Amino acid sequence: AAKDVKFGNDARVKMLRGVNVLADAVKVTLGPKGRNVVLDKSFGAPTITKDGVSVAREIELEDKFENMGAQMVKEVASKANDAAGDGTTTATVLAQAIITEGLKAVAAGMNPMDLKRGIDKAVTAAVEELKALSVPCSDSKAIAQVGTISANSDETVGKLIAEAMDKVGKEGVITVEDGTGLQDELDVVEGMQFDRGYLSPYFINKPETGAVELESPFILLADKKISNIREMLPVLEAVAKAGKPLLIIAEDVEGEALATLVVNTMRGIVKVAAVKAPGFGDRRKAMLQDIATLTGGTVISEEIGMELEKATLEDLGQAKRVVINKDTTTIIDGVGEEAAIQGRVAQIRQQIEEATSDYDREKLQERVAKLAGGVAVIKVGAATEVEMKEKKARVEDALHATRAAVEEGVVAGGGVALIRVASKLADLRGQNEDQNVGIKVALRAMEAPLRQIVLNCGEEPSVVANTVKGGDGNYGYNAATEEYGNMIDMGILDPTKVTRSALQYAASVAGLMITTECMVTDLP
Amino acid sequence: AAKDVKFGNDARVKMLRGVNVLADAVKVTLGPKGRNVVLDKSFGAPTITKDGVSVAREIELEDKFENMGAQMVKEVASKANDAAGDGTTTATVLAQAIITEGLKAVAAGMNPMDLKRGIDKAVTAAVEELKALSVPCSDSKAIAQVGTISANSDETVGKLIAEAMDKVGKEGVITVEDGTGLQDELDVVEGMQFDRGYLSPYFINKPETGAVELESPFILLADKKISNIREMLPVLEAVAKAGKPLLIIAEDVEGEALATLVVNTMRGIVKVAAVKAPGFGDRRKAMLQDIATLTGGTVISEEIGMELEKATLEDLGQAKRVVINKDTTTIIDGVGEEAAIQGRVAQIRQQIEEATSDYDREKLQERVAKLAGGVAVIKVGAATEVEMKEKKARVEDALHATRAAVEEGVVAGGGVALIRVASKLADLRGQNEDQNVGIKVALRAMEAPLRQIVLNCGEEPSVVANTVKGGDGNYGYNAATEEYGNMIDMGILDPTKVTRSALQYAASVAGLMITTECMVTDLP
Amino acid sequence: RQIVLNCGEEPSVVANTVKGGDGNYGYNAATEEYGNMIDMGILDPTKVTRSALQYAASVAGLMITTECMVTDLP
Ligand SMILES: Nc1ncnc2c1ncn2[C@@H]1O[C@H](COP(=O)(O)OP(=O)(O)O)[C@@H](O)[C@H]1O
Ligand SMILES: Nc1ncnc2c1ncn2[C@@H]1O[C@H](COP(=O)(O)OP(=O)(O)O)[C@@H](O)[C@H]1O
Ligand SMILES: [Mg+2]
Ligand SMILES: [Mg+2]
Repeated sequence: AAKDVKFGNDARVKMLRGVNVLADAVKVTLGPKGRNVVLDKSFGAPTITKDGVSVAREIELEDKFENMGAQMVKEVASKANDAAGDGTTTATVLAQAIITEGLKAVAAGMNPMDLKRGIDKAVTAAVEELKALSVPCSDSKAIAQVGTISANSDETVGKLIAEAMDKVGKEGVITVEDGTGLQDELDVVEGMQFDRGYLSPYFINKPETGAVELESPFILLADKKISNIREMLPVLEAVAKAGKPLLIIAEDVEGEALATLVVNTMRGIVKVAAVKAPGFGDRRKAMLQDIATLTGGTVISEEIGMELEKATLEDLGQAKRVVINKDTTTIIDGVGEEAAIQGRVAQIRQQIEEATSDYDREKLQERVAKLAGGVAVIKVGAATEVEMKEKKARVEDALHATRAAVEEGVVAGGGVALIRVASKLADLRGQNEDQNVGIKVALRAMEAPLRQIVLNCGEEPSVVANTVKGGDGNYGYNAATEEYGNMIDMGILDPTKVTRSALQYAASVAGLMITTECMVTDLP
Repeated sequence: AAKDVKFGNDARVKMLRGVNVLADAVKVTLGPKGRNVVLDKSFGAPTITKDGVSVAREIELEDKFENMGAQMVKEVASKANDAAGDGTTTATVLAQAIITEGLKAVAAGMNPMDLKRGIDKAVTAAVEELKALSVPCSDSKAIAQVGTISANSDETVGKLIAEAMDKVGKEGVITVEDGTGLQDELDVVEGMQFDRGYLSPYFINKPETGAVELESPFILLADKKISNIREMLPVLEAVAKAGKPLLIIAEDVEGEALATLVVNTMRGIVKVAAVKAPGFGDRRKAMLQDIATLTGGTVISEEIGMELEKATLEDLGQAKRVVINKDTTTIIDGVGEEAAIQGRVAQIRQQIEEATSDYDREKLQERVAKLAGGVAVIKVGAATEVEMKEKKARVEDALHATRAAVEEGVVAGGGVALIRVASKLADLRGQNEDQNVGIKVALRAMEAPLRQIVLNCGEEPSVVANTVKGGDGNYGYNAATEEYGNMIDMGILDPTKVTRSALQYAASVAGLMITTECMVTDLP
Repeated sequence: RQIVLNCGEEPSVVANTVKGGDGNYGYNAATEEYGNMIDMGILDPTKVTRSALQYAASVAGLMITTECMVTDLP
């Protein structure tokens, strides 16, 4: 359509005004004395949020030129959100500081590209320093402290995650779900569980548990449909003659087959449970091989050329116990050899390192976890749904932070870590004066998260900043108790991944915005 | 679209204005001197309501920022409505009081999050105190008193429910329906009744009752269709030879089968009634097993491998009498063993405790009630439909209150109970001054339901509040007779569930609203 | 109630206490205290109170029974 072009300072002023609008909404949610932002949803009740990425996504400014600036800073919150779950507000606050100070240098006549080169040079140097200050976190105490800080000082959320990471293991996956009651709960399942029910209720040999339990069973894994008992016969003769209970895995079971199985179980000839294969296509086939590796069995398929009629009792895996519900199937403790399990785990794990789809990478993480370790779900307890949504976001942020803390270690929280790295990098210079100004613009911006937390508390940011900078190592301000002290001892610990990610993403988006000469946008 | 962002006090003032608009409409309907609210319906006549949840749902404020506040307080009325049917006005009145007082503390410079932590601490402590003051209600007198208070001082509604709960039993379900006439009626059915009619009118052996009655019959339960008499023959020979009347249950009956049955009954060979199975799918199958457990019979199905042709007279259950209409089927007094009935009831009852769908939980409640106890329907009598709708809402509220009263006991009504708990909790303090202010904001809000009932009466709320607080135990004001006295003796009793639910839901929604810093909403 | 409202206290509680009290018991807004008003020194002439009530009622009566008002056009 018709395009209106604005040039020079006029474009930059409108661009900054939009950045300032989005940043101001995100800024109010920083630190513990930070307040919530309410986002109207067109259908349903308004959502009260303290997560910056949610606030940033919703805000679209009406003015065309101003909106373009707001959309560009929305990228830092989203990118930080994706790479490491928390750090979305710190990233936006750092980005706003670099743009505001950088625009002043452009007004002073500094070459914008030279400033961008200096800001990148300072950003790279700070990342190396943050790696040096990083201290590895593996102890439960540190995991609980990072969880509590990520959940806005919620100790219960921190300890629940520390306990869960305890039981599930490094391979194990922890998940967040809406809770049944006011109280938070943690459910951990070890062994092979998957979300498929009993085919008929007639198999129920524990009607007081509402379920089927089978003691030391053989397990049969079949490709395609079980069309008839006519395929099944020699295996049925063999298993019955041996005497053990049995679990039938197949992609479906036909009426003749299911009805005959019910007649045999009911009248006592063979003790048999029948369940459906999990998911669809290639991942169903893959998970069936993983189930076979766990049981120490063979997958019967047409591709390998295995008739169901030519299977024997050597070709069935085994487990210590199996338990099955109307929704869920679970297997306790395989006969599969541990070395074979680890070879198959190593295969699956190597494909995680190749996983372009993050959504499917999670599904690969579940397959490793079911084979080795356990999957836990955290019930999020709230009186009302509005409280449930904010409750879950805090729990999710804590799980994301705890995972990053194990991966890259921990550094002092409260923005003390960035104040420390800027102090170390003071002499870092650049080829030209404009690069030197760019290095300083980035160094001054690093103080902005600390100042904003203190401003949200109601303390004057300048006085606290100077005291913290004067102090050395982990000396910092506890915003909650409004007292100075050692941050790591006080328990204000934040991951080195979230701190580094926020700096890198903020610098990237900010450097491009300072260089902008003209803005082209559709006519109002 | 374009979003307008308001920050700080400007956002909170607009947010409070919306809360005040919704609350004011709900407030007029509190207590016995409370007046009705009329809600225009776009098609049909306007609805006159005294239930707050209905008024809250309809109100949507035109101003975008104000509407967001109104939508958020609509949650407390709806949530209280769902968990326990009554208490929707008390919840909204408490929520408005906490928000108005809490916003003043935020204006005084109190940390909003610290206030929320204190309000939650006071809310938890009060709930424990309300459990202590709770006195269990099981006597008919108390059940009638809670029913009368819930129906806005309607004694007839209270006694009808006391009598109904009497006959149906704890397992029994009481239901509310539009009444045939000006007078309210109560119909209680014991035994196995279900809503399916006679297949043909030719079976009518009582044409002066318009119906079929069969004395000491065998009952046959079949899966699928009865296709032919060719399946039926050996059972028909056996039953006729034995000589007893018979009731045929199946999912359908084909023309050849139905016509042959009519020929046999008409000409006197066998006395047989035929009826269709209730509902569809799995719950039809489940209810057919429950019917078999009651009759002391066997369900004939393909899954168990039971041919209709291979059934015998040992495989049929029996009842003392059966009676059937054009709409409804009812069975009087089974031959099924009581211990087997209780085992099957225990199975069904255990699945109630697992029931995620509340709608289907009610359907599980009916199945327990048909097997043990009875289902009653209360006819709601009114001259006009407008009066019918308000009449039924009061009857429904009384049934919800009576159910809660048996479950969690009763405490003094009129808001005297909350005044009492606040007085006990006066010393409860918090870690910081802001938490202490938050505890007091909640303690002062607890007086608001008592004050609003008195204000609706036209009495000045302040004077009565002070007299009630000065009095001890159940000393309280009877708003109707405008006289002070013992509330439990006066008969103003309300459930401990409804009182506790109103406090918990109000505190949850209110605490989040006080913390709001900014509001983002679509441009007008 | 207006004397009490202007001083920032609750009109209803003070009005009830004075109403319940006997004779000159009343609330001195200045000292924020209730006492015998004659002793406390808050004395007003009888004519002042009688005249106020009589004149106020007269305007109220004319007010209630006014059936027309004629004014010049804006
Ligand atoms: N009690 C505290 N005292 C000082 N700093 C804190 C405290 N709690 C959290 N912080 C720090 O404030 C920041 C938390 O910001 P937050 O509100 O969680 O959003 P985001 O991390 O996305 O910026 C982190 O740097 C954290 O270490
Ligand atoms: N005659 C009465 N005297 C004093 N309090 C009463 C009387 N009747 C009902 N109440 C109390 O007023 C409240 C009833 O409010 P209601 O109009 O039924 O709507 P809701 O319960 O949803 O707030 C209860 O606390 C009840 O105990
Ligand atoms: Mg965070
Ligand atoms: Mg009510």
